[PDB]
Amino acid sequence: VKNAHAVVEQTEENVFLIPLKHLRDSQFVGTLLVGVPPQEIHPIFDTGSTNLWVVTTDCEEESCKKVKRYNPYKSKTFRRSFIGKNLHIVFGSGSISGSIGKETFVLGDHTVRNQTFGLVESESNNIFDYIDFEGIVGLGFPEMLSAGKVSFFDNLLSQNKNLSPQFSFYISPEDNTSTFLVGGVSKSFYEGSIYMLPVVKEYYWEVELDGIYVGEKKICCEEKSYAIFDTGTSYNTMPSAQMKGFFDVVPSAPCTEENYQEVLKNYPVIKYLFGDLVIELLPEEYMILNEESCIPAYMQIDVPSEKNHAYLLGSIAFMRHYYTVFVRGAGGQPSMVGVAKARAAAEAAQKVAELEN
Ligand SMILES: *[C@@H]1O[C@H](CO)[C@@H](O[C@@H]2O[C@H](CO)[C@@H](O[C@@H]3O[C@H](CO)[C@@H](O)[C@H](O)[C@@H]3O)[C@H](O)[C@H]2NC(C)=O)[C@H](O)[C@H]1NC(C)=O
Ligand SMILES: CC(C)[C@]1(C)CC(=O)N([C@H](c2ccccc2)c2cccc(C(=O)N[C@@H](C)c3ccccc3)c2)C(=N)N1
Repeated sequence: VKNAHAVVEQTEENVFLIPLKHLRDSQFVGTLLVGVPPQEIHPIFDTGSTNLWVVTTDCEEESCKKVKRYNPYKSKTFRRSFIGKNLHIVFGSGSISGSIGKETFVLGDHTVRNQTFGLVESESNNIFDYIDFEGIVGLGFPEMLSAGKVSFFDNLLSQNKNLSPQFSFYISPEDNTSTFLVGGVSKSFYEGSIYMLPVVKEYYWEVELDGIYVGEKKICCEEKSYAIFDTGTSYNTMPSAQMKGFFDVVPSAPCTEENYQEVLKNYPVIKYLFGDLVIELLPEEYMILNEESCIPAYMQIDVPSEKNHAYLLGSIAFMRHYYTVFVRGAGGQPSMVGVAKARAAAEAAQKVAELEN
């Protein structure tokens, strides 16, 4: 059995759109209001972590002073607890450290109170030197939380009952019209039908991956593998092993204005097999031109718990071509990721809907 969802429509204030600016350092940043009086920070919206990070004035490092740091001692709603806790996060190309606090946030005219978040205090490992980093809005599942009782998204849903437990991304950096939608989807960002993929593990937005084909060559999968939908990354990824076998069929090379145009016509078509669904990426989709060079828009990432069996899907090499919806399950019914073709057009996204049933 498989009961379907449906695109039932909601009123305008039940799906709100957060514009995302594609910064010249590959950051997809939006606007977020912290404290009272409001202090504006521009965080990344991430479906690969649930923690709410805010760069504060308690970080006096060189990469911290260049951005709009948040000053908790100027906020009237900030209230640290008597027995303050500390926070530690280690990722691939750096690290983030700080303390925990509770604050009241406003995300696109919606207010959220008693929101536990981490105040960034240190950033030393070297990657934050290339980025004007100001915070992270966590959109992953609550099991991925390092501290706090309720996840920001869960906490926002609890205090604004008009919002349905779902959000969606439309990536289009060229036109600068990419938008983050909370509480549903907008029919003007995609065309065709929307296909759902059940979430296997409520840690990342993770679904079973049945295979990967670059043209006709099978890169994966000989052992059960999975795909993770991460809006915090620009590149698609593969584990350490399969990454080598990939760069042998699509390698980088010098390219000119008339050399890259031909690369897009002859380069293979990558196919991602999600059970019955087959999602293809064309050469003009995953190939990028940098300093007169043709780079496969892929990088190596070994997911910790999934060894060499986890493949990530990023913003520039996937979501830019496919409108993605996130539907939070509950109890028996699972959470699911919806993929459709991106309409890649302005249209007039005044009418918005949500996935029910
Ligand atoms: C977190 O925010 C909530 C609301 O967003 C704050 O509410 C606290 O919880 C309830 C709701 O007002 C209050 O507790 C009880 O209210 C009942 C009403 O029937 C009363 O009979 C009980 O004797 C008790 O007062 C509580 O007063 C309220 N505020 C405080 C300061 O306790 C909550 O305060 C926020 N954070 C924390 C840490 O409490
Ligand atoms: C960015 C951090 C908040 C974190 C916690 C770091 C992090 O592990 N991932 C995924 C991820 C998810 C699951 C398993 C492994 C990796 C990922 C993947 C690949 C590369 C990057 C990367 O270097 N991202 C650049 C763009 C960037 C952005 C903003 C700040 C720093 C760095 C990130 C996040 N989504 N977020």
